[PDB]
Amino acid sequence: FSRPGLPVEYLQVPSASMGRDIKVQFQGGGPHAVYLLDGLRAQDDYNGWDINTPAFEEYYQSGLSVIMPVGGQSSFYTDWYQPSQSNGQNYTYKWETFLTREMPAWLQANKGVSPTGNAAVGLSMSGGSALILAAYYPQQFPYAASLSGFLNPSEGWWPTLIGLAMNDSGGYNANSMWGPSSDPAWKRNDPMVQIPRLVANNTRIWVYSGNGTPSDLGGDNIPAKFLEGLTLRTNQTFRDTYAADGGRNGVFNFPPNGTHSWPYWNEQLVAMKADIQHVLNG
Repeated sequence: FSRPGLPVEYLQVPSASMGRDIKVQFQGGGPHAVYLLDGLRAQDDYNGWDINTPAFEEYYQSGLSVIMPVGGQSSFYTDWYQPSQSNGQNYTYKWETFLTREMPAWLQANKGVSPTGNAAVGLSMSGGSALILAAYYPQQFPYAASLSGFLNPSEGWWPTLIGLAMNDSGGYNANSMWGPSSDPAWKRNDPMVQIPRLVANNTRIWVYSGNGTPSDLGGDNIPAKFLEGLTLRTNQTFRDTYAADGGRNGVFNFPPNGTHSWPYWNEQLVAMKADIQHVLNG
């Protein structure tokens, strides 16, 4: 429940690549849009942003549309190698294809939403996704925000931790997604590795990380709050590497009282609104 009178819609958008309809929550308001990507435990009824935050209310009459894709638990909003090998998934996740081709084509044709000049905003699994979308689709996403994202997924223990978190969230298999940790797909989808693309594209990036407890990150099966701490440290390394590589269009927010939780992710979504407005609409 939120503010009465919001013109929020839900849509059924066919995905040819996944052979099914993808539900999408939507609020109009302008030709450019904020894509609000969900976390590891994404449900099939509503996007976590609508469940847990007043995102639609906060961006109402902002001059921006809001797009909340629904579904894709543990998908990393990526195109997988194969159907998840364990939990009986009967198709291959193709969420990069959906977000960069199928969905923007549908929204353009039916509503006049621009496929270019948008923002991607993600958290947990989709924080990295948002930066990867900006790295490889800069005309679509000149703005990307990562809130408690896993920003060096190919490094050290990260492939192991991501595998653990995915198995704990619906029994999904990281091997089916990007292959063994040595597979090129891990580095392809590693924001840290792709920093020079973000720099050369002049992507406007907004990067947040909390720390500690409680956590909505997922990966609760990982012991000793290790994921919560490693997430922060890798985000801090990302800030430093971005600067060292010539990056000059980023904001890095690591407040010591911040948590990896919907209340802080919403606080950041509100805080970045003026930032997004100035970048996408002038």
